[PDB]
Amino acid sequence: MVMSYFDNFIKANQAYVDLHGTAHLPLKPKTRVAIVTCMDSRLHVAPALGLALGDAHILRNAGGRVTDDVIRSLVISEQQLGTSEIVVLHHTDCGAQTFTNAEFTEQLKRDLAVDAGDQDFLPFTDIEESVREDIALLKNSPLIPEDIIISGAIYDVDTGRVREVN
Amino acid sequence: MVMSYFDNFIKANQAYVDLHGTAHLPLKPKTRVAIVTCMDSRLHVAPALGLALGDAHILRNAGGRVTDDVIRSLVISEQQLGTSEIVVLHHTDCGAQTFTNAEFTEQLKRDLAVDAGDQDFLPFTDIEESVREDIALLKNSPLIPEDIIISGAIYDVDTGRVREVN
Ligand SMILES: [Mg+2]
Ligand SMILES: [Mg+2]
Ligand SMILES: [Zn+2]
Ligand SMILES: [Zn+2]
Repeated sequence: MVMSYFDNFIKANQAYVDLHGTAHLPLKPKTRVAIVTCMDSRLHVAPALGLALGDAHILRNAGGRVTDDVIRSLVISEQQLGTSEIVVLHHTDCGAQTFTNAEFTEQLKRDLAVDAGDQDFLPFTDIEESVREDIALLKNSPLIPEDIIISGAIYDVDTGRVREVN
Repeated sequence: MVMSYFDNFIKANQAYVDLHGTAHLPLKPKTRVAIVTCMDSRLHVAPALGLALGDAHILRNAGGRVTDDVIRSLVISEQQLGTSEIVVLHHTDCGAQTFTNAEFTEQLKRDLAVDAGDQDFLPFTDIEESVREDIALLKNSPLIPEDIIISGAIYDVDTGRVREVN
């Protein structure tokens, strides 16, 4: 077997263990916030938002889109883990703006021999509108209560800035 | 006073803008890895694994479980954005250990007056078995090519340590 970047991460983790020492924080996030954002490698959510360890739940998927898994995860965050505020954070230069479902599902048929023509990969073109659509999906879900403040924002991957949309 | 904790994140972000400066990184992660892990507020993935900005996609949900949205997001990460390695990272003291689906269904009747008895919240008991179950869901998906490198691991929230699971 050939080593990969996982082995690099295991080695690098030793330094973090030495800094972290032995210290327990509560399962319930201190700020009562859950953030929904993209997986993008150029977004490190804690320094961008000023999070201390234990401050907020961080949910991440392709595009920061609201899905059944995001709602599942938020109902656990809120009803089991005490959170009561949501931030939907999309970002500039997102991979979701680089394909359409039709073009991507043709590519998958060619490359993987799978027909995913009926599956929605959740692309978008207008970042602000994508944030407003995902906030509406949360507000229309009966699993997300009404006394939950939901904010929308955009992270600029070139500058580090977070700016409100919703 | 501010209206929500989001407003404190916006204020804290000004120091991060000053540090970040203006700098573009590629969409394709430098290490070609996607990490799948839990939303837990006590896991800051970049310092734990030594990631620089731009190094790895980070997918997070409740428990770090493989779902339809995780596969959607990994197919985008791999087939559109060039990753070729996955790390499945669960952790100690996870909220997914604190309920069974029947117990959480009863809690949601109390908390929301909604009946979610048909929905699978994906809890687990044994943490290594939960990593192995998630890796087998990836290996059995025709949407994740057989040549993708997959490893499993557990993060100890009290010590900072990541250890490999086989
Ligand atoms: Mg517009
Ligand atoms: Mg993260
Ligand atoms: Zn993105
Ligand atoms: Zn967890």
